Amino acid sequence: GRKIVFFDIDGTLLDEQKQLPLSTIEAVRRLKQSGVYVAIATGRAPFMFEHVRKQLGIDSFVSFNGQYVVFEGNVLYKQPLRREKVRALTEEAHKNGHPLVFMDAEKMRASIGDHPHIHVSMASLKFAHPPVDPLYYENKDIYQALLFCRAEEEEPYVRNYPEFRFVRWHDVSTDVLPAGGSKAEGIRMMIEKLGIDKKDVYAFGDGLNDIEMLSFVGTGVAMGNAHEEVKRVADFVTKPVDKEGIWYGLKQLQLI
Repeated sequence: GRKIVFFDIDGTLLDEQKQLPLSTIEAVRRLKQSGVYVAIATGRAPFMFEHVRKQLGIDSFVSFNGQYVVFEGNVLYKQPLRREKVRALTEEAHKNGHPLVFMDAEKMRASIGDHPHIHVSMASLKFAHPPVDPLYYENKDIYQALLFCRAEEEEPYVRNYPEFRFVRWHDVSTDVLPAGGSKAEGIRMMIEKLGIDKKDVYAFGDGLNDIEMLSFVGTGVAMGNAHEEVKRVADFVTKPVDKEGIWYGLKQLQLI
């Protein structure tokens, strides 16, 4: 039956300079005219990789690690954080002078404007300080939050919010994620809607966060310099994104 390939963004579709390789555009091209379905599965927020979708013409994807799945321009599945819990977190973070940034499918908003930790960390991502809206979560679907505090301070948050998971990405900022959910469960929901079968699914990843995915699909492709534990669970290890990794891999796999 029909075959489908899921790509993640960092180190996979985009290179180290965050540019789109010429050979990847070719790859996706050949893949489409060949009848193979192309999609994306990432931990990123939709608005964070809109340019990639526009460039490759991809409108089906698993985002927020499976908490927001879109099939051909439409929302197939969505599981935002529990409103009550986002509030409690906000109020608790506020009491501690720790700011938060709320992310929904379209944008981000800070609970505190012009804050030093948001500036430095967000700038490391090459982003300006998000506009300030302390009550943005009240009538919006918040799929994720950014907690701006040091590690020596996350203890209470981690302790008081077991339904959440914390993954630090900067000295003064950590991702606040939902416990339930995964790219694999997102990838699963889509192949069911597409009538595709596990064995007919392929996936390219680069980070620790892709293990669950590479493990679940019929053919998981790890990449050149991906973490050793990512290659371990992979069914195939291709070259780095820097060396036509997507193209070469798709070739070896006889997909193009």
